[PDB]
Order: sequence, then structure tokens, then C-alpha cells
Amino acid sequence: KSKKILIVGAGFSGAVIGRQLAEKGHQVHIIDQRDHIGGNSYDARDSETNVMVHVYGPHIFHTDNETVWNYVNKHAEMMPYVNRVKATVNGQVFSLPINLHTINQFFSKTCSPDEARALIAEKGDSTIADPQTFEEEALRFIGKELYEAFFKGYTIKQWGMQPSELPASILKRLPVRFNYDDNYFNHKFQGMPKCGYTQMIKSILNHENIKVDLQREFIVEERTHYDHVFYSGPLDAFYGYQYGRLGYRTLDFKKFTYQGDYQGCAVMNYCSVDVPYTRITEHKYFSPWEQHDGSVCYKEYSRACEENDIPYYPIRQMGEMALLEKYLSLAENETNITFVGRLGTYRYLDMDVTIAEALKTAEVYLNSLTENQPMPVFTVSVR
Ligand SMILES: Cc1cc2nc3c(=O)[nH]c(=O)nc-3n(C[C@H](O)[C@H](O)[C@H](O)COP(=O)(O)OP(=O)(O)OC[C@H]3O[C@@H](n4cnc5c(N)ncnc54)[C@H](O)[C@@H]3O)c2cc1C
Repeated sequence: KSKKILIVGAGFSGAVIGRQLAEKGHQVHIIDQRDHIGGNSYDARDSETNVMVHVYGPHIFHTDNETVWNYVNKHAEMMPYVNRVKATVNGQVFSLPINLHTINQFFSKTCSPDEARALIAEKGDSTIADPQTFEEEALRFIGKELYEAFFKGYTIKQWGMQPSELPASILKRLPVRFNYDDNYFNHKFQGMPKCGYTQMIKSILNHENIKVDLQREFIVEERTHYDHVFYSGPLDAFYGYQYGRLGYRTLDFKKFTYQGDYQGCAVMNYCSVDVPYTRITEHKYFSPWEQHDGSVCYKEYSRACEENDIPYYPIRQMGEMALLEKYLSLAENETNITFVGRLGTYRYLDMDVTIAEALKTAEVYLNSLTENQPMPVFTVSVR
């Protein structure tokens, strides 16, 4: 039986479920409230500069999942790109994550790796028996100068919270690498789509069995015209925020164009509270195989997600999870729908993890047909 599917969202979740289902002969209808596909992974070429701009902030592709890597290479030319981050703080510029250079530079030293391990040990705060706080976990690990330089002000700006208000759980391991490797990400596969994520997702959507409708908001009544709905929209929004809004940080991006080269790297973090933006991204650096005279940059600002804002980073502490549980027990009562994705499940997910879950979701749904069985509302655990 060729099933009639509605998908709410044209991001990775929607596109990847859609395409898997379309290929098995189902009639997939994808809608998006935005005037463009891609969801938050969307990029577009600035008309004045011709720079590929990542519209909703830097998107760097990285995965240890070979299946997912193979999948993206089917839909794009993946360019070798290894993300490297600088941070400005204390009137100095450092490598991130904290590594041997960061240390040697920070302390005006020349430590070998083993010498640096001793320094971090004799810099770690030897007091709080059982650290209960992110502040004290950090202090135990790296000590005061580094906690303050690299962690304190960044948390306050990014989360609108004191690190003393967060649990020790946030920092499981010593955040230092005892060599000169300055790759930000440890993933096996790391690349950048030559022609961008939007072209990649356009290719993913490129199937006879998929109809895309843009500038179209979901309306609950439509539900009855379909065999099943896959919903990648905000879970609380689906229920009209009847219990209250789920906690999110929003981001404002202030766009500006520079002639030449504004910062000389893709991403520069500003760890200080004395800098109101959190980082500056210079988009042309995500495409090193291109040359651009002009440069589009974003100053990035973190903020509480008020009602009109794009939700970005989920807060997810005790009271948020408490409020989620209310939606979850409404949702787990629903009959012909599956909530997926960063918003439908209130988790932060990377692109590769999105595609992974999206492939599995479709696999689960397809199986449920052959084996004539009910399709679950969640294919991944949410609590
Ligand atoms: C600031 C930031 C930076 C990121 N950078 C990286 C990175 O560098 N590397 C990485 O791996 N991942 C990155 N990500 C994660 C990446 O953005 C997500 O994995 C990806 O967006 C997941 O897409 P999705 O399809 O699951 O959901 P989304 O991309 O949010 O797509 C959902 C779509 O649904 C639409 N929609 C919602 N509600 C409705 C409705 N009611 N009706 C119609 N349409 C609706 C929205 O318009 C949207 O287009 C980043 C995330 C953030 C917040």
C-alpha cells in the first residue's frame, strides 16, 4: 500500500525521512513555513559578495558514522575541511580547545606534554571533595585563571547562567589536550559540501514521490488527509504552548560586509563578558576552495528565546524537563504521528546525528508496514 505522508519541515529530518519513504513508493508531502528548504542548515549565496553564507550560524559537518558519511557524499561533493577555532580573551588570541599551545601561551611557558600535565595538576584546585557545581568541577580540573579566562564568561553569555548554577555533570572530563593538535572535532569524517547544505538537501528532496510546499504553516486539521505525519516542528508549539514554553536560547546574527579579510579564520570566540557578542564568524573561510574579495561576517549574540524568536539551543535543566514531561504524556497518547528532530524532541542534535535518526525513523516506519504493526510516536528516547 502506497501511503500518504505529511512531513512538517524541510530540514535534514524531513528531507531524509521523506526521501527514504519516497523511494519505497510512498507519496510524500513536505511543507515548510519558511520561504526556503534546509531548516537551520540552510545556506545561500550573498548577492553582493557571492559568499556562501550559513544563514543560521556556522554549520560544520562531522561524523564517526560511515553510513551517514556515505549518504551525504551521494548528495554533495564533500570537501576536506577541518574546523579550527581561535578565542580572544585577556587581550590575547588562543587556540581552542585548550591544548599545549594554549597552555604554553597562557602561562608564558614552553612545556612539553608531560610537563603540561603536571602544570594542570598543580593548577587544579585541590579542595572540593565532591564537586557539585560546574564552577567547582572546572576549578578542580584546570584551576582559577583558566576557568575564568575560558569558561566563566562564556557560560554567562551563552547560557545566561552562572556556572555555579549548573551541575558538575556538564564537565565529565578534564578539558585539555596535551599536544599541538588543534582540530576542534575528533570525528573520523569531516567535510563541507562544495555547493552548500541547501544544494545537498535539494538533492535529497529530488524525487518524483516528493512534493515540497514552502511558505506553508502546518494546520492541525490536515492530519486526517494522511496515513501518517512526521513532525519536526517545536513539540510545545504543536500543543499551542498550553503548558508553557520550553526553555531555549535564541541567537541574533548581525550581518556586515568587509572588503578583504575581517578576521582571518572562520570562527573567533570572545570569551569575555566585556564583549557582548559571543563570536564572529567569517563565512568565506568555510569555503577555502573559493576566493572572495568581499566578506560576509556575523557578530553573534545569545539571548533568552522570547515568543517571536527562532529557538536555537535548548536549556534542558530540571524545570524544563519537568515541563517537557507534560507534553511527552500528551504526545505518547497520539495515534498517527511521529515527532522527530531537534525541535520535535527538544534536544540539540548535530546534522549527522539528525540524518542518522532520520534514516532509522524511516526504517522503523517501513518495517511497521511489512510487519503490520503500530508506528511509535518516538523512535529515540527523549527523557
Ligand atoms: C546555532 C547552531 C549551529 C549549528 N551548527 C552545526 C554544526 O556546525 N555541525 C552540525 O553537525 N550541526 C550543527 N547544528 C545542528 C543542525 O542545525 C541541526 O542538526 C539541523 O538543523 C537539524 O535539522 P532538522 O531537520 O532536524 O530541524 P530544523 O533544521 O530546525 O528544521 C525544521 C524545519 O521545520 C520548519 N517548521 C517548524 N514548524 C513548522 C510548522 N509548524 N509548519 C511548517 N514548517 C515548520 C522550520 O521552518 C524548519 O525549516 C547547529 C545548530 C545550531 C542551533
